[PDB]
Amino acid sequence: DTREQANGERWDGGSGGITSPFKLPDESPSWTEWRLYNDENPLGFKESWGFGKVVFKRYLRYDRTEASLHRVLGSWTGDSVNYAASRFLGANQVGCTYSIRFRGVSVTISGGSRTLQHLCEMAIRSKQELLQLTPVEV
Amino acid sequence: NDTREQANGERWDGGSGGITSPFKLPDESPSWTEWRLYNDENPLGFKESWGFGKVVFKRYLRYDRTEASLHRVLGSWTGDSVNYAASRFLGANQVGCTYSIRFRGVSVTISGGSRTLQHLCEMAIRSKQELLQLTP
RNA sequence: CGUACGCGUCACGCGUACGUU
RNA sequence: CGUACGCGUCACGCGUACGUU
Repeated sequence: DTREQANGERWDGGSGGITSPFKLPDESPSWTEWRLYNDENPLGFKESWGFGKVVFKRYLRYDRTEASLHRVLGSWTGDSVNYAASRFLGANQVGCTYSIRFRGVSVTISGGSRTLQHLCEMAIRSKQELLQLTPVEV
Repeated sequence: NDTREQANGERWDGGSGGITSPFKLPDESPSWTEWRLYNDENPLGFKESWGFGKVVFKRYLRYDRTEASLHRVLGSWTGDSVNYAASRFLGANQVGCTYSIRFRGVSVTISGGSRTLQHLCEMAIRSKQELLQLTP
């Protein structure tokens, strides 16, 4: 039940009530904008946070600029993630996961809920490194 | 599968086995006896693994968390050792490559198509450095 | 730490099919 | 980009069985 909600949360845009790890709405292109863009470097990246069975996802446009980098880095925070986790974490430990994919490479951070703080430090760092691997241009 | 089985076994070839491996340092897994003993007196080391398609190699290296040791285990593999070892399995067709490492409850897995193998190595080494430097 | 399996879940590669939200 | 099937795999959470290498 909560799993189906977290899945649909990706499309609640502004409104919504289910606590989420993300602080910026999804930006998935319509199928049309997609193929149309693939006639002209990547539109953006995709990422997801999962607290057990409850997985949340986001596709964010990212043009590789400094401004753009700073913007998507605010997609989530340790706080936003910890707060959302408390709402679905029992007195038990469950598998948690953060995963991001860009320019083909995919990074996945994972472990039990007890290490969530560490998952968050690793995830934020992996995120910036993956998004800054030697520019596609050169 | 066979080549997959030789790769699994490579971990235990101890002293050369003729098989091309992405790793440059010999495994250092503790015997079940040495392990029980240590778990009586944080962890002994960490586990990493490289896979090219289903041809997976692995290692467990002792790590104590000192700059000296960090530099040592950081050499268990290089861009060169990985790429070369990969060529002998390339396959001319794209296959799913991978790198995973686990230390202190946290696991990092870098996944990519053979074409992106050069970036995988970049992300993998950075993930490795960072992960091994996490402190409670 | 090493084998094998079970329940749940996640991610990559290859093949393919649908969708002009 | 989305949603799906198929084949091959990285790996995590929970738990069993087996191993004096």
